[PDB]
Amino acid sequence: MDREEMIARFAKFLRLKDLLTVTPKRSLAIDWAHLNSFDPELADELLNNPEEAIASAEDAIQIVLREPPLLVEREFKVHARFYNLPKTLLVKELGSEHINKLIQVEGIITRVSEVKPFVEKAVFVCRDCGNEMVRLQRPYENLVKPAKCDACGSRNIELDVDKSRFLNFQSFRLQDRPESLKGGQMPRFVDAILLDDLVDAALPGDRVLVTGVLRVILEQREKRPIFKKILEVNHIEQLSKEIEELEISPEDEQKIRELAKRKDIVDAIVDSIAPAIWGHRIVKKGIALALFGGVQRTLPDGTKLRGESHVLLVGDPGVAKSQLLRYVANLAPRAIYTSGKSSSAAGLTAAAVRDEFTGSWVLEAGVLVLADGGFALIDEFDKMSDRDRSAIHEALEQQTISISKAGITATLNSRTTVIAAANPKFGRFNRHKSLPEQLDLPPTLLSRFDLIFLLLDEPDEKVDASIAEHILKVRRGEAEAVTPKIPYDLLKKYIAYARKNVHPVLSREAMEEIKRYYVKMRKGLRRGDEDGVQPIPITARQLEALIRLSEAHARMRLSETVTREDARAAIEIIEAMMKT
Amino acid sequence: MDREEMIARFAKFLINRLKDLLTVTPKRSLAIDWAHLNSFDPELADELLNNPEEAIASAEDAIQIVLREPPLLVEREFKVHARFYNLPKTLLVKELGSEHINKLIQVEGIITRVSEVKPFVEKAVFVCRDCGNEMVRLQRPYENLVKPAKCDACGSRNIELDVDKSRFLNFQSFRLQDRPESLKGGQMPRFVDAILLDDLVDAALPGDRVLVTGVLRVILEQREKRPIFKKILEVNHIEQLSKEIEELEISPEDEQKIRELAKRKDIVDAIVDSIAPAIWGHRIVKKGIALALFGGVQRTLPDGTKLRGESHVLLVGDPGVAKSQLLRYVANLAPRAIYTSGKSSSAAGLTAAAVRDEFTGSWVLEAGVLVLADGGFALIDEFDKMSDRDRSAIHEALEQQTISISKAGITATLNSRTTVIAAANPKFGRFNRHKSLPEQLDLPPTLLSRFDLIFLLLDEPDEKVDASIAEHILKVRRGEAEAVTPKIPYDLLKKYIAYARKNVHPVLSREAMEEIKRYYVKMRKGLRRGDEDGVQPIPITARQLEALIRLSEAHARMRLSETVTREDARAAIEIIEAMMKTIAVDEEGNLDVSILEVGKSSKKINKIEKLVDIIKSLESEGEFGAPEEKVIEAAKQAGIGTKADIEKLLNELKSDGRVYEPRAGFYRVI
Repeated sequence: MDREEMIARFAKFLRLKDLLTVTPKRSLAIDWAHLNSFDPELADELLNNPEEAIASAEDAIQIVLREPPLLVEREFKVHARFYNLPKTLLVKELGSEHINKLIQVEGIITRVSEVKPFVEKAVFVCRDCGNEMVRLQRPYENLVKPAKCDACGSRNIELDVDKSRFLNFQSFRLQDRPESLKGGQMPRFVDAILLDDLVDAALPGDRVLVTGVLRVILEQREKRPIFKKILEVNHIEQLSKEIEELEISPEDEQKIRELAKRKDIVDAIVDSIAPAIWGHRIVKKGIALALFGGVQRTLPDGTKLRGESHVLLVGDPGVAKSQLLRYVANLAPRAIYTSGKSSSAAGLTAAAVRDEFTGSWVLEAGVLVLADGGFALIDEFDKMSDRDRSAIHEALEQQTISISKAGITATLNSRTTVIAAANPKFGRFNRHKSLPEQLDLPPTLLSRFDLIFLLLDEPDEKVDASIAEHILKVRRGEAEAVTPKIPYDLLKKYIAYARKNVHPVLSREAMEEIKRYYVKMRKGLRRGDEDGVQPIPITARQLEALIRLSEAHARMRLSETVTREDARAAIEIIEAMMKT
Repeated sequence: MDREEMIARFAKFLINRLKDLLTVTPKRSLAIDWAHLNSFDPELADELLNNPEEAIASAEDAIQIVLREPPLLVEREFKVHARFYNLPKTLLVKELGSEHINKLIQVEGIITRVSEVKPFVEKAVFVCRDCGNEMVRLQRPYENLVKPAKCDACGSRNIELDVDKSRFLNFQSFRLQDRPESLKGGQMPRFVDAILLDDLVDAALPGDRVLVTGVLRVILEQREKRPIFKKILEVNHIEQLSKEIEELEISPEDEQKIRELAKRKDIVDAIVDSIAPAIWGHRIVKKGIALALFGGVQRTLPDGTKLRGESHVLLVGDPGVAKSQLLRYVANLAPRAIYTSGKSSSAAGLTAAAVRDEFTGSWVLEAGVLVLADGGFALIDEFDKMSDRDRSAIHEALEQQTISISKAGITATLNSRTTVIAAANPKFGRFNRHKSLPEQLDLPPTLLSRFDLIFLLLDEPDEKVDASIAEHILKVRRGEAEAVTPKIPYDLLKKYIAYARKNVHPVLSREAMEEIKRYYVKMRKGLRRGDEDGVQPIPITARQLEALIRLSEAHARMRLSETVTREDARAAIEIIEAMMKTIAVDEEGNLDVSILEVGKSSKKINKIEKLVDIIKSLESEGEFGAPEEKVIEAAKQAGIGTKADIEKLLNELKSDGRVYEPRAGFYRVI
């Protein structure tokens, strides 16, 4: 417990190879498993007494930096970071028992603050006498002012910024991942604070594995409710992909046996949606190709390929905007239900907020930024925010949201295949009017969507009958109309596993079938469709929507190669987006 | 009392109760019972109720003395729930008084507010740097700034607190209100704020009935001052038994209800008994509200699939003196109902919202009438009168069965499952058949299509047929059977609703499903036509087909759970056909007026008016482009509308935001 000898016990341990390559850097990542082999009581003292043990670990770096084998320039700016800990907490695992204890909480960053300076050493001088007082203010403490002078006792003791040392400060809200943790309970957020060497280490909207010490802030008058769970961050690093992705290792032998059946294409379509719908089969294929997205390969020399197929499901509010966005959100991973109009200031994209405890322009990440690899099935896309409309074009052509706001100039990567759907602005639209003019969406925005399906309550005889027969039998509870072929938990593991391992590559026979379709759609039908200023039916951007659906149909097969019949399945669904 | 007297008595009785608590050290509680302690010593059970301040603390030390013995020296389970789960008397919020202060009592009710889990500062030590005086000052939850002015050794003023030396426990503030199920008519519910502590916080959210037990404390009253009205109930034992105290009830009249249900006209007898016989003039309109008192079948399915069976009846365009307001007081016979208007006189409103509290500075989440009345009904006297913030959450509360409150930052998403039988007065003094339901109401058109049944009552204008039947059944009704003639009582009919909603679960047959499928497909072709440059209006939408099965499942609940529901499916579709004969019947069964503010012919004529406006919107023939005098001649010649009809559509485009007007005589498209 004595810190005069604790630096000597740390000298036997000092993680030594990491210090030689990070001696220009300002942080030393020390693994606790290396410390657990040397002394298990010392590694347990990090979690029990985190205030003084890290300070002795900060001291012991400077001892081996001034050692006769390892003498360097004396650098007191050495952060004693500890990445690994033998316990990882949960959404609501933070409590009063972990106050002043080194804990590890995983989550996502929802809100962040701007780059602000903090008064670490708060030098206070007086106006009447001039007492050169010094007081080190902690970053985990509330903003405090000294009452009287130590010499005469006056109210003129103020903080001068010339003789006061500063330290880089940033605060971020650690609202953890809502992946049905703690039984699907309401997520609780614990705001953290970043240090000088840990500032700008992570953007709002990434999966982060961050440790820290939970401390309290006096805020109110009552002793029980004056507490702010502020996590003094010791080390921040990205979350590993193994905890992020789903464990499909019990579901590995079932999905390979599904490739033995020749009906694997039709199996992952009627089970991706509920069987109680019994309608929009070509749109059921469109939502199935949207989940199994194309390959997100990186083109060389600084470029990227879009492997996301955004399906526009706009149409009549009677059939569309009804249960098509809810069954997919429970099946697809990282899918968050969001409406176009919301009480949140962010909404769809990442909209900045000016209100803080400091007052700087904070950045609140939207649902498209919190869905890295997810599916933001946006409902009511017509009544979107006007501030979100300036950044919704960049999120669908680059999967990035550049906010360019005050204090935060870094972009926010979306990486979210959105399935948007909207009411018409006029109501009860038809094909007699043009499609992108009669909606709230601009015509340049509807070209970003790869598939535009139309849904309407048609008065046809069999279409009214097939809904009337199927909605009545699903109320009675027959298994032929309710139970799908494959279980919903099996298909939910089939989506996350197919995107990780297998990747469709182009073949020679598959590209030849696209040559016969492209030249046929614009030999005379090009001149017939346009009037000189009218847009072209199929362009080079429309070809990117076709080869994405070609790899989407092969991802359901997981055969790793595309064929002529596989590309032919992508032909008829592209033609359905043009005709309807 | 003595110190070791209650410690030796509690250690003799309690052992097997501490052996199960030793297996789970993080629980640190025990499910004590009043009947178990009174069987060993009756004086020990009465001593804890009269003084729970220090007797329960010595009893918690008695469990620690059993854990610190020579044979059993396990240093676990220091804290224990000394408050027993079973109690001899269970007090209520309405029967609460000042005679039970500083004592152990059990309060039953529902939770309305819930604060965030924050750390509570307890046993705050204070050590100075210049003097170094070791002294601890106990701080309570209601106390504020409990610190000395100077040290006891040298009188130092720079005293610092030690967070590591002090104890930090969990804290949560909750408000317990009266339950609306046991609350009868003409009752004012009182609210009482409680405090949740470590190993008891985050027990229940707002919108559900939860039981509370513990010591009832009060704020400190200084000398020569006014009496402090602040009272805090320190809940210690965490138990959920308030649902079995109110909802779980034995019905001995179920054997007599089998004789009444075996006869004929049982559905018509319950409709005449649940409504006042003085209010007359509507039979099929009152039958829809009587069928809405019994719910349907709500079963779970895979992948989050569910179907609500709560039919919401909403009436708009009613008269000034309407019998539906008097029937709204008779609509409270259903269980778990709350008779409150749309203006809830609070910051939360009908839905759940975050309201600032003055007792606790932390942010809490309140619950409205749509959350606290889950599993029952919620009658609204003024459905049109509502806040704009409450209207943004009403579209998801009645559709997704959840309030989805996420503005507080915690994203609680309280459940909103209440069969709302509401009514809304019109904005004008009189109602007309020319105006639609969305134009004659302040609410949006999305809330009108969600209602399964929509009725509109109106009397006859001529006094030869109206006044000869109105005052004839009301003048002789004074002191006679014409005002009230219930064959069964209101409390007897409410007892049969609990046995049918919880135990009875009917299902329709294939012949009953064929009656609803053929009738929906026959009317779809009777009103089908071809719309020029537009879409034809559908007679019955697919969302309305799910409400036709909800009216069939409600009538099957009173049919003694018959498998062949063909007898009740005919009256269920006929009740929806009577609502569709007047409402959503603009062009020919046009359901576009229910799903949207503009109808099918109202949007086709506006699209025909757009052809006469966008053809010259850029060419400024008059004061601006598309002049109103030129567009009226273009619309009258093309058959869009007359001069008075285009003037009603010119101002409708300015209100909806389609076409504005810079000056008089010129209307430009926005």
